[PDB]
Amino acid sequence: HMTLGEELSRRRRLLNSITELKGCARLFANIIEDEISEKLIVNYSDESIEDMKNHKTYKFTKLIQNDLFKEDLHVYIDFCLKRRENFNLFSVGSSNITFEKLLAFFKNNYFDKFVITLQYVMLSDSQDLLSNIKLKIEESTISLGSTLITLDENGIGLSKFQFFCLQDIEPIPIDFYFIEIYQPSIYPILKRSTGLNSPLEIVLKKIFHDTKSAFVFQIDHSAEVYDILKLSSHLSFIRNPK
Repeated sequence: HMTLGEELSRRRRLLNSITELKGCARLFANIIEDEISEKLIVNYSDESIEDMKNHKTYKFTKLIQNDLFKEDLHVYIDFCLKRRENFNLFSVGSSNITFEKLLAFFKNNYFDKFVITLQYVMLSDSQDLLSNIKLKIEESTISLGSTLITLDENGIGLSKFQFFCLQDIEPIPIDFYFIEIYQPSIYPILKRSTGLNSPLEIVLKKIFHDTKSAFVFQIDHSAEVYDILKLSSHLSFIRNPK
């Protein structure tokens, strides 16, 4: 001990931890400039969007050009896994966009590094999508009483991935929640939950509290594009856990 690259990594890790503590949710504007409107003027220099038809200036963590996981999101996914911190990824779109790609992404990039559990429910304001659903809110985590598999084998999509590290004496696994929100109907419940009543609000509130958040927003030629942009501004305030 120790090499420069080892000394440098110690360095970045510490930078990164300091950075996270006082940080917020990561926002990824997935752009379809091909189908996007002149009502929305984009900027890559500031990583920003304007809504000429609303006067707003939406700032994002990063803006993407036009398979997402291999190309753009892999950095965030690998980041969280290496730091062994529970995290999530919301796919908010107006129409249905990913999941099959996400599985393939995992199946071929972390297979030799982790054993990966999957549970996958549909949750309405509830069907087990893997049946050949119970749900308990625990301090540690949301646990679904859904049927569980290994990868090797008005609602929202909720998939839980548990990552069990191969070369490790760390019993506790890493939780990754992938959430699909395609019905615009669900946008006001997402807004509400950030700041009892609703199984959806109860679950989302729990996710925002005890896991690290990131959202990818689809910018289609959709009717509810402005409502997605506006939503991203509410969620921008989602602070990371501690």
